[PDB]
Parts: sequence; structure tokens; C-alpha cells
Amino acid sequence: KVNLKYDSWHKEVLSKFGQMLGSNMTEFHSQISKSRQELEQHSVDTASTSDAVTFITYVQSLKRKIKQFEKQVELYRNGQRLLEKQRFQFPPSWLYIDNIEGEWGAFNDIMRRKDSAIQQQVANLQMKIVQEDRAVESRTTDLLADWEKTKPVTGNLRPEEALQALTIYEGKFGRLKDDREKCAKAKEALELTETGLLSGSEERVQVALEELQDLKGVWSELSKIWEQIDQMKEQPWVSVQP
Repeated sequence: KVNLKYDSWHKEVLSKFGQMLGSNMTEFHSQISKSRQELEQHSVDTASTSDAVTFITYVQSLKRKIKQFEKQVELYRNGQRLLEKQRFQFPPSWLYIDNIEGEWGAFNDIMRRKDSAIQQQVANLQMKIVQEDRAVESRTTDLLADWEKTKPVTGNLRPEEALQALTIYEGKFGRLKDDREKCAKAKEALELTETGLLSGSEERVQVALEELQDLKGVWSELSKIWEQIDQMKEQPWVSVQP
């Protein structure tokens, strides 16, 4: 009875370890195959600086994962050899470690070719990102200088009027923030780690944010007064009571 129970308990633990190892092996092979297909689709000779930045950030993210993937391949290799030594029955749909090693080898060869091409252009990509960042900083200074000219400090504005201009200002400032965040992700991806001090541009963006879409709010309390003025520009004089 004990031997039957041990054989049943062993066969059950061996079957569960085999299903867990096969599931982890299938998921890991899908993850390497997808990472390899994404590496194949992107060319270093991308026409746009934006595609080159996205591709370089992706290759660096994969380079960090290679050391983890290598440990997983070794764990799966030892696991399958244990199932074979214990006469486990492999299902016909079993993904053999040789397929994972082949996809892992193909992924490493594409990753080495793409990483080498990024490393050859690192200085040019770093100069392009520093030039784009200087262009974003110049656009930031120009937008803040224009901010004063077209903000409501100008006299005789109407609730609606400035609100429309402060809706454009809101779009320009938010587009500027999105461009700055893209440059920051690219700088992190190319190891262009320059001091985490908000550039004096960040303090200007924070002041502008307080008076951005919020400045349309001066056309919120005044808007309620104007709606009454407009109704009076439509109300019959006899009906109006002083």
C-alpha cells in the first residue's frame, strides 16, 4: 500500500512539476520569440530620430533582461534533464529546451547586432538628443516670453476671448511637457544622466501650470456675470426691473 501510495504521490509531483516546467518553458519561449520579432522589425537606419530613440530604449531594456533569461534557460535545461532521468511522459506538444535555446540564440544574435549598431551611433544619438533638448529648451524660453505678451495682462479682454487664447496656451504648455518627457526617457536610455535638478525651465512650467487652464477660470466667475449681461442684451426693457 505504501509503495503504491509513494508511486502515486511521486507520479503526481512529477506530473505537476512537468506541467509547471512545460508552462514556464512555453511562456518563456513566447516571451523570447516576441522580443526577437520586435528586434527584427526595427532597423538602426530608421528615417526618424523618434523611431531611433524608441528602438535604442527597447534594446537597452532587453540588454538588462539577458542575464535573467540566461539563468531561466539553465533552470529549464536542468528541469527537463530531471524529467527525462525519472522517465516522465512528455506530451506531444512539449516545447524542448533546444527550441528555447535556438530562439534565445537568434534573439541574442539580433540583440548583439542591434546593440552594436546603437553603440556605433551612441555619440551621434547623444548629440541628436542634446540638440533636440536644446530645441525644446529654446521653444520653452520662446513660449514663456510669448506667454507674457498674449496673457490677460493685456486690457479690455472679454470672458470668452482670453479663454480661447488660454486654451491654446494650455495645449502649447502640455505639448512642451510631453516633448520634455520624451527627451528625458531618451537621455535615461542612452546613459546621458545629467543632474536630476529641475532645469529653471521646470520652475517656469510650474508657475505657468498654475495660470494655464486655471487662467480660463477668470472666465468662469466672470462668465456667470457675462451670461446675465448677455440675457439683459436680449431681455425686453419693460420686463427688466432695476
